[PDB]
Parts: sequence; C-alpha cells; structure tokens
Amino acid sequence: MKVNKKRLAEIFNVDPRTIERWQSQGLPCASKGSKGIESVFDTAMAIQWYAQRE
Amino acid sequence: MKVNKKRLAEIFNVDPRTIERWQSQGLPCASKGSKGIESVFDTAMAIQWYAQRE
Repeated sequence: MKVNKKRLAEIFNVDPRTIERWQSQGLPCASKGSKGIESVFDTAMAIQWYAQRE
Repeated sequence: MKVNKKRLAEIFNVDPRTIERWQSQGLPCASKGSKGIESVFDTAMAIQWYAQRE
C-alpha cells in the first residue's frame, strides 16, 4: 500500500533518518516528494527491497 | 507498529489468506485472535521474518 515516510518508518520500526539511509541505497519511493508534497512509498516494494539485502 | 490481519495483508499487498499460511510457516503473532477479539501482528516482527525466508 501507499504510505508517507512517517508511516513507512512506523511500519519498519526505524527512525526516518534510517529510512532515508535506505533511500541512498536504492529503496524506491514510487514518487519523490516535490515542493509541499511528501514522498510516497509502496510498502510491499519497500519490504521486497529490505528482503533482497539479505 | 501493532496491526490487524487486514492491515498487515495490505502492507505486504497480499490476501488475508496469505498471512494465515505464513503464520503456519512461523510468522509470529503479537496477539493471536480467537473469538471476536481479532489477531494483532507486529509489522517489524513480520518484516524480519519474511526477510529471513530467502
């Protein structure tokens, strides 16, 4: 499902800054947050990403 | 974060049925539902488990 960074961080039980670390590592964010609009992530997509690194 | 079977299924973008099958393969439940009270899953616990599958 589509969530923002806050919810995404709340789902993975990590700090936002850790979520942003992952973003530098290629975790895709479906739509980059531009100018008063937040970045929106796909949760299954993020989970697939987390799962590949191991 | 604490979620119900429906919410967890939406996060993985899978059927509620899939969550039940994963529970049978060792996906941990923070609170097993029984009657009308409903199951509680831990999303972090869920993601670490899934990520240890492959």
